[PDB]
Amino acid sequence: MENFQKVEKIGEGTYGVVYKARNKLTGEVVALKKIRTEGVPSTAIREISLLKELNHPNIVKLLDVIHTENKLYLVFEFLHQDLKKFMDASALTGIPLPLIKSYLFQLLQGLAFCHSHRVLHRDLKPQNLLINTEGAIKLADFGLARAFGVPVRTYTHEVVTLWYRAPEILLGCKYYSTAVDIWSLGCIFAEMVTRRALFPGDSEIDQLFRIFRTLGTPDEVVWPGVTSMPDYKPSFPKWARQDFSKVVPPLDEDGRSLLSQMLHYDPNKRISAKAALAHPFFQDVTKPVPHLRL
Ligand SMILES: NCCCNc1cc(NCc2cccnc2)c(C(N)=O)cc1[N+](=O)[O-]
Repeated sequence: MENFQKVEKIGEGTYGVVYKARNKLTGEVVALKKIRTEGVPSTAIREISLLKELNHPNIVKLLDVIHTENKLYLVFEFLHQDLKKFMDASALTGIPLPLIKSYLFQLLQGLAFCHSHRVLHRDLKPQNLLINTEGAIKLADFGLARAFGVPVRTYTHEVVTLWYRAPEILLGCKYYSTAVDIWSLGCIFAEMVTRRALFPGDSEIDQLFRIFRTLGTPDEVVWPGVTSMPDYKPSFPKWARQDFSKVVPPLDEDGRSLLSQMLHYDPNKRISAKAALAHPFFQDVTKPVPHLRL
C-alpha cells in the first residue's frame, strides 16, 4: 500500500476483502476495506464521503474514503472483536444480562443518532457490531447499503444471511424505513438472550415463514396494507402467534415488552430507537466490563 502495511486479513465483507492495516506514517492501526466492479459510481463516492461526518461513540468511525487508481478503499477505526464471535465465545454461560442490556442500550443510542441524521443501516447483524475491552459496542457499516445500492454478494460467492431481515423487506417493499434497523436489533437482542438465532432462515421464503410461525401470519388487522405488498401471496399458510414467554425465555417482562415493540409487523408501529431508550427495561442499565480474550 502507498501508506499502509497489511497486518492480516480480517475477513471478506459483503463489499470486499478487509485487512487490519497500519498507517506507516501515523502508526495508526485501522480496518481497510477494499470495495468491489468496473466503473465506481461518482454518486456512491459522494454519498460515502458524507458518512465521514457521521461521528458518534457507538458508530465505527469512517476515517477515510480513498479513491485512487479507480479503486475504492474505506478506512475504518479498528476494534478487536465482533459480537458474533463474542456470542460464540459466551455460548456456554451466556452473556450476562447487565452486559446484554448495556450493549442494547448503546446500540439504540447509535441507531437514534444515525436515524436522526437520516442514515439507515439496512443490514445489521452480529458480525457488524464491534466491541472493545472498555465495554463499548459500535455499529459498523451504517449507510453503505444505500450508498452502494443493492448488496447481492460479497465478491467471492458468499451466501447472504437473511436472519435479521425485517418482514417488509422480505415481502418486497422497495422503500426502507428506520424500522428495518429496529427489527434487526430486536432479532439480535433475542439471540443474545437465548443463545440461538431467533429466525435462522435458509432462504427468503424459509425466513419469512419462520417469522410467521413465531409471530403469526400477518393480516390487515395487525399490519394494514400487508396483503398489498409486492411479494405477499394469499396462499401463505396462516399460523397462530406464539407467546413471547416461549420465544425468549427466561427474559423478564420488561425485556419481553421491549422486544415485542421492536418486532411489531407494521414498520409504523415498531418502536423507534429514541422511544426504546426510554423503555422501563433500561431503568437499571449500567456499563459492565466484558471478559474479552484477544
Ligand atoms: N466476517 C465478518 C467479520 C467482521 N469484520 C470486521 C471486523 C472488524 N473488527 C473486529 C475483528 C477484528 C479482527 C478479527 N476479527 C474481528 C472490523 C473493524 N472495523 O475493526 C471491520 C470488519 N469488517 O470490515 O467487516
